[PDB]
Amino acid sequence: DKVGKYPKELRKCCEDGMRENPMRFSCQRRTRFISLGEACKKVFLDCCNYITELRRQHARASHLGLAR
Repeated sequence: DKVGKYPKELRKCCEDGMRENPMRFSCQRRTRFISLGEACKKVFLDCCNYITELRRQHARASHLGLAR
């Protein structure tokens, strides 16, 4: 389609996966603070993994002056 139109609940789980992480807790850890639904958790992990690796790549790039 793709009208993923993930339900609004799961959009929020993804969004929370994408918050800044100054305490440097792992995606998996943040999932243990509160007991989430299976669907929310999956979505939280996928988003959190995505942004974690995206910021690492961005930080690699900046250090090499290939960006920032």
